[PDB]
Amino acid sequence: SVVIVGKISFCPKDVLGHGAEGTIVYRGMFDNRDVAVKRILPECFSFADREVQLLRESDEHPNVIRYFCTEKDRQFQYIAIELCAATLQEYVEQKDFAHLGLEPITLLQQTTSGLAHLHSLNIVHRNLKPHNILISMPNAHGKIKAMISDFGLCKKLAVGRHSFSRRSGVPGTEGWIAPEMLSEDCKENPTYTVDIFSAGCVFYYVISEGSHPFGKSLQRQANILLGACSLDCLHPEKHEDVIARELIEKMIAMDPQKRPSAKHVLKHPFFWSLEKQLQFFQDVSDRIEKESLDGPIVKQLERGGRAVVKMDWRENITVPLQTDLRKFRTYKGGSVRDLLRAMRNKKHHYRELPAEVRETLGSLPDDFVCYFTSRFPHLLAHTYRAMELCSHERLFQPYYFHE
Ligand SMILES: O=S(=O)(Cc1ccccc1)Nc1c(F)cc(Oc2ncccc2-c2ccnc(N[C@@H]3CNC[C@@H](F)C3)n2)c(F)c1F
Repeated sequence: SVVIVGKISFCPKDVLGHGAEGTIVYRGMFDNRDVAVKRILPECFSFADREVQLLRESDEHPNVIRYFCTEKDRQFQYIAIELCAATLQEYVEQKDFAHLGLEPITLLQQTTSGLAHLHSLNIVHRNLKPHNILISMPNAHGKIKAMISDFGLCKKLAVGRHSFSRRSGVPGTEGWIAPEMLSEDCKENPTYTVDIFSAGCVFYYVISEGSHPFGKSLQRQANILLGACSLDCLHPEKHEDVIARELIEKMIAMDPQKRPSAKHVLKHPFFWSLEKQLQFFQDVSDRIEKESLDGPIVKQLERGGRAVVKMDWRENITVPLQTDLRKFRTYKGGSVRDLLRAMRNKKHHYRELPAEVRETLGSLPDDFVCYFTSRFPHLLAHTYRAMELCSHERLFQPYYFHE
């Protein structure tokens, strides 16, 4: 019943899954650890050593599946990796999100961290999808993490090239392949941003709890060539969906040059805590406090500002807050900058507002910054884009990725 091949033992009755072409995965043991064990044809009929070596160079990162050993003795080779709780697919399909909190977001973050590690090593993955993202068993503190796996299509690029030929292997998995991998008329070679495209689809798949930007399975790939995507799950007037839409629409752009790099994605407010959101608002208002209203920065900030502040943002805050501004008023209700100014001031003087004002805002910082983003769902997304003019400044390094 149990099979043994060196330090690797496994029972063939416990099949965890498949890969393709006689690829099979069993539950097993190596050393004294719980592993999953993928069985692959020998190197004669696999040509998998180059890609196992890439797994070797990458697996140090916590969000790249840890790889333990391979053994060759039999007809086959056996690759032992860390035994995991679920694929991301199973997680999205089988698990009640009501009770999970920010956990799905952090799995997206951890996946992006792992992908940024790969790209930093000049490795492109080329086959990212929920089935390929593993979820760890709980650690001693009951925490879990996502890990990139499945290196069968990974390529290391030479140091002078930032692209590879698209005729250079299987395109990937239907439904998750960047359009430049398949499109007929395409004068530009694929790059790292095929992973960002696939990642963008995974993001929506998670936060939509199982839907896909380009439709149901049978039209996905076709809609990808046509660029007919849809993010229906993202309400256009909820702060969190607004922020998520703004990132995902960039990750899945038809133009690969418009897609954010993984390090940019890691910086996006999609991943910011409330505390970090409020701190961004404060740093912005400090930055522009003595900027000319005619200057580039403020001008950029105010374009389209009326929709963001809802014409008169003073008629869109609770009354106890309205009366606290009038004490020393003079606030323009159409100015984004003056909305941020008010926020900065009430934050800075928070330990002094009247009780009813402190209670209408909520606790500093979590409830406080939600008082505003919930009332002006476009404010942060608007401010993030406008303030890219200062992304090169030491002040704004926590918020943007720059060289
Ligand atoms: O990175 S590789 O491609 C390195 C490589 C590079 C080039 C050529 C070949 C290999 N190897 C590589 C890989 F992708 C995936 C592997 O495993 C799997 N495959 C398919 C489906 C699931 C798993 C798996 C893995 C770990 N835990 C669990 N737990 C279960 C999850 N769901 C419910 C419960 F069943 C518990 N399921 C695997 F074992 C590998 F070795």
